[PDB]
Amino acid sequence: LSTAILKQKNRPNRLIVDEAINEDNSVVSLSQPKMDELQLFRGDTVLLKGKKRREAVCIVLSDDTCSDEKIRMNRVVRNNLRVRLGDVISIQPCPDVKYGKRIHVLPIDDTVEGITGNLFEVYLKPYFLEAYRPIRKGDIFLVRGGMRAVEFKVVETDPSPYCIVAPDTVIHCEGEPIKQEDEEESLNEVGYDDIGGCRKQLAQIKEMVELPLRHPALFKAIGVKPPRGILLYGPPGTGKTLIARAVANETGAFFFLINGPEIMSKLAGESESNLRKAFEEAEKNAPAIIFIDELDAIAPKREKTHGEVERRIVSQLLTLMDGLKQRAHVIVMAATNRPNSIDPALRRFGRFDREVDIGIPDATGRLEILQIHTKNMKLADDVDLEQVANETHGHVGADLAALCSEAALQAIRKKMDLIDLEDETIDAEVMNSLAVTMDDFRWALSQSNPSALRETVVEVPQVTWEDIGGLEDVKRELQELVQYPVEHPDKFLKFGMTPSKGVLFYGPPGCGKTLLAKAIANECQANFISIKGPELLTMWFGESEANVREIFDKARQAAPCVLFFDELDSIAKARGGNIGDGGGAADRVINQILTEMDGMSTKKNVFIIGATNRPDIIDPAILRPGRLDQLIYIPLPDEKSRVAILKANLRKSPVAKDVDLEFLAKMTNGFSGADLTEICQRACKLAIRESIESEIVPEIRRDHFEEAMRFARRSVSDNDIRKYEMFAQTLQQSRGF
Amino acid sequence: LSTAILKQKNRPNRLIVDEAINEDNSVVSLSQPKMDELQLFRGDTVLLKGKKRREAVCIVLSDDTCSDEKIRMNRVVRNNLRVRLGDVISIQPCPDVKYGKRIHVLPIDDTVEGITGNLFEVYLKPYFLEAYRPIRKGDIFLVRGGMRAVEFKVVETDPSPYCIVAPDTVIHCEGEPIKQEDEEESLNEVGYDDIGGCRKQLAQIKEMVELPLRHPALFKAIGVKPPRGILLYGPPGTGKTLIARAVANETGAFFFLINGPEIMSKLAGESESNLRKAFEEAEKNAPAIIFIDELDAIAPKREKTHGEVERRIVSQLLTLMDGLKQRAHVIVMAATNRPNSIDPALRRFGRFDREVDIGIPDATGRLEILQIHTKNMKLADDVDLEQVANETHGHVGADLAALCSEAALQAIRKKMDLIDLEDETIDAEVMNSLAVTMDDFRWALSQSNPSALRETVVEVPQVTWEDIGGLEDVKRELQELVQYPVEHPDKFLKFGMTPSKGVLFYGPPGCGKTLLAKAIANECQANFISIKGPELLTMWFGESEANVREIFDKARQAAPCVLFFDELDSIAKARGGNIGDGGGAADRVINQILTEMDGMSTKKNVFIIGATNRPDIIDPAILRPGRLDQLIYIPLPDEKSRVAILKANLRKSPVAKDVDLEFLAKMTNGFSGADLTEICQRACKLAIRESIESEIVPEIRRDHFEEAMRFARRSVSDNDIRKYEMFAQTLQQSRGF
Ligand SMILES: Nc1ncnc2c1ncn2[C@@H]1O[C@H](COP(=O)(O)OP(=O)(O)OP(O)(O)=S)[C@@H](O)[C@H]1O
Ligand SMILES: Nc1ncnc2c1ncn2[C@@H]1O[C@H](COP(=O)(O)OP(=O)(O)OP(O)(O)=S)[C@@H](O)[C@H]1O
Ligand SMILES: Nc1ncnc2c1ncn2[C@@H]1O[C@H](COP(=O)(O)OP(=O)(O)OP(O)(O)=S)[C@@H](O)[C@H]1O
Ligand SMILES: Nc1ncnc2c1ncn2[C@@H]1O[C@H](COP(=O)(O)OP(=O)(O)OP(O)(O)=S)[C@@H](O)[C@H]1O
Ligand SMILES: [Mg+2]
Ligand SMILES: [Mg+2]
Ligand SMILES: [Mg+2]
Ligand SMILES: [Mg+2]
Repeated sequence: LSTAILKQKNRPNRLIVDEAINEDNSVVSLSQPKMDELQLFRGDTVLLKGKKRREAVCIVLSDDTCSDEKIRMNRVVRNNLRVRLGDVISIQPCPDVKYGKRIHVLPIDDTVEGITGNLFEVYLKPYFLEAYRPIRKGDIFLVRGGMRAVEFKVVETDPSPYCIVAPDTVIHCEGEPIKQEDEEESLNEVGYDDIGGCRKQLAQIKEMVELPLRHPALFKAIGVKPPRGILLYGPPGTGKTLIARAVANETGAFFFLINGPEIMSKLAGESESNLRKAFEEAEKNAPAIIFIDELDAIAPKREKTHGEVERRIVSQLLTLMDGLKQRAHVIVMAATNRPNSIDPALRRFGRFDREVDIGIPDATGRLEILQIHTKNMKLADDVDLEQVANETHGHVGADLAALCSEAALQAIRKKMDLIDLEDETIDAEVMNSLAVTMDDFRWALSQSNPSALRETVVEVPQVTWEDIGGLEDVKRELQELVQYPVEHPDKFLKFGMTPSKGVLFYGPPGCGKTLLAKAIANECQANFISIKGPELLTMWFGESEANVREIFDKARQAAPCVLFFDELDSIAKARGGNIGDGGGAADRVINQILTEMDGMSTKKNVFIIGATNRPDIIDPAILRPGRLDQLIYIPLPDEKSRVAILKANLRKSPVAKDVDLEFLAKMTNGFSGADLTEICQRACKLAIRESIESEIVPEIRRDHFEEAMRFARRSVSDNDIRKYEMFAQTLQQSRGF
Repeated sequence: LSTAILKQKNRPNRLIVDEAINEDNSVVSLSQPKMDELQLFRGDTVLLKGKKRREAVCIVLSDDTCSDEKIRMNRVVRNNLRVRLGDVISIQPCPDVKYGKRIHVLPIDDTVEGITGNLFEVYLKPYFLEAYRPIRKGDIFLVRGGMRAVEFKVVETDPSPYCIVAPDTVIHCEGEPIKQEDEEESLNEVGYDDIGGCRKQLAQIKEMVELPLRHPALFKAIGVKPPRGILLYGPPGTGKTLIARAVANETGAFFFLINGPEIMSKLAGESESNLRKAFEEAEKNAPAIIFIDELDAIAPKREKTHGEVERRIVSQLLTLMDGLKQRAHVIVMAATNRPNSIDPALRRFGRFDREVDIGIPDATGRLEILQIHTKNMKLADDVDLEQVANETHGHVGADLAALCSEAALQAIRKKMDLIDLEDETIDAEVMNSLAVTMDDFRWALSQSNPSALRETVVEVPQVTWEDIGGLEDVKRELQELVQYPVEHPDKFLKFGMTPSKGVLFYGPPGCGKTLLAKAIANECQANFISIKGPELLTMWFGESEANVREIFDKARQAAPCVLFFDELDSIAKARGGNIGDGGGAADRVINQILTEMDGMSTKKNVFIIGATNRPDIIDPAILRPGRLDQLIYIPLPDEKSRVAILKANLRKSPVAKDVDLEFLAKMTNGFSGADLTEICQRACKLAIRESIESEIVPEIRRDHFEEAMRFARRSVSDNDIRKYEMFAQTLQQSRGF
């Protein structure tokens, strides 16, 4: 019901199509009930448009060539004047459009190449086929007694509609044959189909660019301020320039690209004139889009700058963006790879308030990027893209293109023994029959160094409740504090209470403190930001107080989301504990966390998990009624839950039938979950060794698990069990003394 | 099978050659089955090319001078128009090539030197020898009744093929005799044969430069993006300019060298025009290579710069490299000695993504450099290059050239008593009979200070399993966790488990904590990066947070590789231990190691070793299931393994026969391996003293070892043995409390 806007169905007119044996393109397909509900105006001419000012003409009411009471669609139209079946016809009445001076005809191929002679001897014959020299906007017919592979590039035209040319005007004939680069750089313009992964941000870009420009009166009638400043920020190489280039081609607005280094490459004084002219050009036409690439390169912070020209550039840009009123209809957007260096005077209201985060795509997101990038190459049958999307983790849009290039080149290397190095006249059986296989992708995958290993990884984790063995007590409670306030807000609002925002995890180490948070994030279909203990201590030492500011608000922007603080023990380990150095464990970072976690409003859905295994050195400041008041104890797995833990850990291994899990679960009493995983890893490693020994069968037998128990190592002592139990019954008493 | 691409064999046409007594060069060697499989076109002329536009002509079908049914090859062609036997003939059809204005003949030697007279009296006689003035592209015959040592330098020519000159054109005759420097600086151009050691990086350079330029259509057919930015980085003096100069001479592309300081030597404003002209010159010719030497000198970081001209230069360079599309076919490459000062805006995608590491060569690598450098000098019979390669450790390409220069000059000093200092007319018996001997090399080797002592040393270590005595338990296990996941990935992938990445070494000190890591690195044929304890503490104090970033990723780039953290005790010693100053031992560096070691993907083959001898002060954060979960105990050598330790330590000493190893191994119970090495060192030192005493025999006798036992010193106390045993049984319990 909520997602019933993208669908378009329940209309008994459209039907599925498949491959048929009807390839007769003599006449185009029409519809008899089409004009029956429309009131057209006839008598001189009709104004209509198709796609990219390109339309075809045919015969009208000259049927009776084949059998009626049927329909068909040829597959021939997938290479010109068409991108796919299911294109909506867009017609906008707009007379008096841009016009050139005059162009009649120009030659490209038949200019000087080969024999010329008188030139009216070779193409005059294959022309008289019932056509009185039809002149239109792309009416070209295919007639050839040979290969039927003739094509001439005629793209540039001054008119949108048809027109009648008039005599008594002189035309210059000083043209020149052009190369293929200018046409290829224009035909390969990207659009909304060439971008994948960032399916969410494109909705915002469309709703905030296309809507105000296409319907200016609709926004004025309801009285809404159109956003005129959009800043695109995120990791480098995610494709920030690609959306900017895509939104320009699909809109009828005048696009003006402004580069960052290009502006600074000019001399002193001359650079400001470029910005002034760029704004003036966009101002005199109402549909105009201004994109400033790499804003940080031209608009740095005024508190760190050294040159006086940069300050003048920033001041000029500030004045120019303030001079734009609502009658300009100019949407200024910019892209940068670090939002932190942008001058704060630009990111405030009226200049740049609307911000779009281009984050790192998921396995689903990068799968579509791979499918887009590999759409032009030739792959084999064993080519599995979602696998490669799975193993790739920190890969961004440009990383995938580099990986594809490396995989393609590795395929080139395998054929170097047959392809001559000096002879350039290679045979034609090597440009087509060779495709990229799995050895190529797997080889190139091992030595790929992505540029996106350092940011926060924003997912719904893949860890579900199946990976966690036992612990049925905590599964219900963790749901009761996370899912209820987000699924049924009315039930909470009726009682007039405040849901608790924050849960602390403590207990013996290696028992599921991280898997629980990942599982509770997976089921809620929300994001998951994990921050480790030493991860906070290294990200500070450069004396950077603003580093965590873009971390806390990131969770708020990606609502709903959960915040995880794993390995909290190491954070308190830097100063000790109850006495520590001389006082508590609340060092520089703990105070930061406490100060910022108080500013989160209750009406939000942001949620925080803290996980630690050192309750004796934690400070009372963390456990406040409103920060981490929920204290949940994870006990050691007992006889009943170890079977489930082992079943979860053995889901991917071909375990035998004669092995008894509950039998080997009965003297593994005083262990933890991490100990059981290590036991299983040793047991399966013994299987690998045995399997490879006999080669000079690959199943985990009973003896493989029997040998592991003798070498088993206990991770928690008897004193620690009692100590954990005695803290678990009584923790919050630590507050006060 | 994997390395079957470099070989070229199984063709019954080529055979080995040796020194023969046939030196008749009247006719060249041909092949009768050569045209039998080729369909040539005859009737006017044939187009063909040899090497460097130089070919020889001879008589055709004028045989019957000697016996047939045999073949021979003269040794005379090793000084001109030839570099060696086994050169492939390269022929590329390309008409209409670069042409000059006109040159007929120019005199060089017979211009004004000596007697001239009428000049048509001395060389007209020795010319009429059945030759109707043959004019070609290097058809010179040797005819002289004297020494047969006549040679004139004719190198510059406008045509590649033969041509017929035409009259009715005026030719200027205002030439001048040139010196020998311009010809020597061009004939000594380096190539792929003048560079040794970096055999791996040259493959990447070739595959990423020569392939896209020689076969532009092959890459377009498969749809692969050609790399247009290559950055060469590494230690200074490794030869970064040499590869740049070598790749230009062997390619037919237009090379444009851009120096770093040369650009900045210009005035304000005039420097940008040089870059603009350099790019414009390369753009109008499709085959073009642009090399920017010392990029850091012209493209520094914008956050540290002071002048405004440098920022404009960086912005201009950024704009220019962005303006290059695929139709330019221009590959821009650059070299720098510090990659860290390069502006981050240049090292990202689209400008400089493809990076080549020119590391320090090995003993094998530097051996080839020595062989290349000494190929022009005259050495004696006792000259052993691989020895000198062995003792040289931190020596780079320029260090070896300096060492050779010093060794040559030391040879000059030995003859100063006979060579006159003021008389310049020295006898000819001192420029040839004097060669460099071992006293020269050994003398110059002692006072050589290399410039490459400070980086990370990336090898496969020379320490093998033979150097480690006993410890048969750890040898199998260390293999079972390193070699199996890299040799049989399918066996691991079938069971669907995660191999453990990380092994911690603990135990009594001086027992083989470093030799084990070196041995496991040697057998895997992988790299080995060793980082010591205090080595991390000194590399920090300058408040440099980016220093270790280029350390961790270096191991990933050189896959497979192992990471070693030796002397971990000193790192934890700076803050104490369980209580320490006030808390744990996890100071600034430990948190860094933990944060970065979590980011390594499982699918990689990077592996980490930690070695320590202070398990009581280690913190629980290191021992996490996924960082260093593998805990291996190295016990003290018992009675059985001490014999092997002594045998390993005595492999290079001439040990006598009457000495009994197991007899002296029976009361050396409570020692360690380092104690046995020290015992053997004292025992052999006593032998040196005895050998030199009697001179005013050189074998280690029984009494030499008997005297060492009395002076033996124990390194581990009884309390320490029990304490180590009690921690070894129970370590991981330290996690939690
Ligand atoms: N979602 C995507 N789909 C397809 N190609 C993408 C995508 N994102 C990036 N790319 C490719 O990545 C390359 C570089 O794209 P850019 O837009 O230049 O990256 P960026 O995020 O703007 O950062 P920089 O500063 O420009 S490198 C191009 O070859 C794009 O085609
Ligand atoms: N309930 C469980 N069932 C199965 N495996 C578990 C369970 N709890 C933990 N593990 C395993 O234990 C290892 C680490 O799990 P974590 O949840 O990170 O442990 P932890 O409780 O957070 O304490 P540490 O200090 O991080 S080991 C992984 O290999 C998990 O698969
Ligand atoms: N692999 C090598 N083989 C032979 N000579 C080498 C090699 N590497 C360096 N050299 C010599 O080292 C000297 C300097 O070489 P360069 O290319 O200038 O060094 P570099 O690595 O470029 O660093 P700088 O900044 O130029 S000193 C020359 O005499 C080279 O012949
Ligand atoms: N198993 C062994 N066999 C022979 N020599 C050994 C053995 N173990 C150590 N040594 C010698 O001991 C010395 C130092 O070896 P290391 O492996 O570096 O000692 P360690 O265990 O790392 O502890 P320290 O603190 O570095 S001495 C060298 O001279 C080695 O040859
Ligand atoms: Mg960009
Ligand atoms: Mg955990
Ligand atoms: Mg240099
Ligand atoms: Mg050592």
